[PDB]
Amino acid sequence: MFIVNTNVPRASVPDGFLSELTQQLAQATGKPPQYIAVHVVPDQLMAFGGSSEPCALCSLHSIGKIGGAQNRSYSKLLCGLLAERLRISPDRVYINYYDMNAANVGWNNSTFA
Amino acid sequence: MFIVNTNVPRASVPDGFLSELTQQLAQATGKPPQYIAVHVVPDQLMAFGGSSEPCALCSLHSIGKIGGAQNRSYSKLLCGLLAERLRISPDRVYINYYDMNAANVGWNNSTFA
Amino acid sequence: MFIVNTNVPRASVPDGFLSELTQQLAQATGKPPQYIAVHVVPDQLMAFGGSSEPCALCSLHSIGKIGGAQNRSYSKLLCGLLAERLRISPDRVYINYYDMNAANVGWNNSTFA
Repeated sequence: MFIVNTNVPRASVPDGFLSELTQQLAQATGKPPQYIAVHVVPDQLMAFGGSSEPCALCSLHSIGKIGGAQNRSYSKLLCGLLAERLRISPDRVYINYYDMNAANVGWNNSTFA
Repeated sequence: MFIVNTNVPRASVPDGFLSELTQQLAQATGKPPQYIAVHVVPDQLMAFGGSSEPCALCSLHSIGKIGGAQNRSYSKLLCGLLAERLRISPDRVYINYYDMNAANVGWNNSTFA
Repeated sequence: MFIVNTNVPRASVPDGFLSELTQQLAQATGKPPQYIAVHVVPDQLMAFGGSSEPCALCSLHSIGKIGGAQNRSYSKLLCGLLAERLRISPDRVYINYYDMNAANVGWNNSTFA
């Protein structure tokens, strides 16, 4: 599950963006794309280092596939995509990574445990 | 605290939905309804498995009352409600469960510790 | 990173609020304001304890600077601000505090590790 909150306006989010995220996250995490969920929230009231220049606050939740090297690799990918598609500088992006226990993720009337 | 983000439109969220979630969560968690917070965010730009068919990304935070069996039960309850009231398929819902330490939840100028 | 979700309408958020939050959080956390991110989301569909008087659901993520006494101090400051500026009663504010590992925070194409 990847969520991006940004002050970039909705009209600046290119068509195809959610599919591009889905695809690249599936490749990066090694997870099947059927399990990948993405959520983009434009037009937000936000600031980064006191400034309202384009920025993004993001989260990536996964059951495993979270760790030092893997998170570095995710950040390079995701900042790269935010720069190329939303014109957000990578140094105005935070991404919180969460390694979820399977018992703590609900789906399809039960959990993954 | 229960949060639902969904691509279902605002008009499709029935009047009374926040009160129903409040009541059912109070019953499920055993907590008084005065402590239950609910937040529904419709009209979102999101996808699940690459698809923009109705879906939901949710979170349930609680000080205790989180665990393997309890979270299975919550997921049956909450996917049931999202299916009945918002017409979302349970297999397009993720719920992240968070067992919060009392010291890490702020309220009324202090924390719950 | 501080996020506030509230039912208070956008027109009730005073000019300067994101700067005030940035400033006061820099002071409270001891971190330079260049590293502080803030995000205010008004006009939400939310209830707290069964009712829809002004309320807020918030999160504060930090690499360290999270703990029992510190979090009590943050709650005093942030509930104070939300009361003074948004007219939200402190007993209708929840703030979830997250102590993030540096390896689990992405920024500038890498992590903080």
